[PDB]
Amino acid sequence: MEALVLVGHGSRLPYSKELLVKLAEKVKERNLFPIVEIGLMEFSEPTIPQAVKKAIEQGAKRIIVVPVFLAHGIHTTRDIPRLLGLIEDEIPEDVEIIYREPIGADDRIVDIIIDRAFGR
Amino acid sequence: MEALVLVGHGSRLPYSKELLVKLAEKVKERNLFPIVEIGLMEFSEPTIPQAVKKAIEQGAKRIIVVPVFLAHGIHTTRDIPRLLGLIEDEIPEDVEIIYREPIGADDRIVDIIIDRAFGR
Ligand code: NI
Ligand code: NI
Repeated sequence: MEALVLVGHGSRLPYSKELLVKLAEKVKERNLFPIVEIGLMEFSEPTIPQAVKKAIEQGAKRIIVVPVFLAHGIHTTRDIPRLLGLIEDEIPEDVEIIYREPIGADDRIVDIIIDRAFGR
Repeated sequence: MEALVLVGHGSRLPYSKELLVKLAEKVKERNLFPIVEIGLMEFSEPTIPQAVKKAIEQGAKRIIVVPVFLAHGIHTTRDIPRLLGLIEDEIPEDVEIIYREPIGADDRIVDIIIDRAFGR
């Protein structure tokens, strides 16, 4: 009855969708969620509305939307909550959208940065 | 002799620079680097050229540039390597720039995503 929907920026290059895809597969490997979908905000399919619809059609009533972004910006504060109809201007009927928080300045990010700095 | 320069997208909102700042402070807390600076690609100061110059002025000869981005895109593949003069068409002379890789689909990111999914 819960779905994880991972949402990404999307690009004209393919690396953004590749990332969402690898992440979704990695969370699928962890067996924690009934349903797991990805959506991209601009330029790529699936789109965020499509991903949400797909999760409802598989029978989820609680949709957990996690924005896979480092920081808040225009997309996480306006565009995405719009697309999800959480803010005025698709149609869910009797499900609840749970819009989570971006990655932010997590200690794990600093771990990744130090590794990356040393080429690991 | 080595500097870490963390580079971010930058935004018209403040959250992007806030993130770089928190990250830089967190890597400062770990005492691993002689010198640590941040740069933002668009809309914010310091800029990437400024951050690089600032690191040279403090006496670094090896500048480690880490792009704090989830995925490769136009900025990490063209704009940033341009700004750093790694790519034809930004005044080092006897120092070397070491341009690292973005975060990518790291297992740590999946940890953060699951936490974020549960509102932690
Ligand atoms: Ni954008
Ligand atoms: Ni951009």
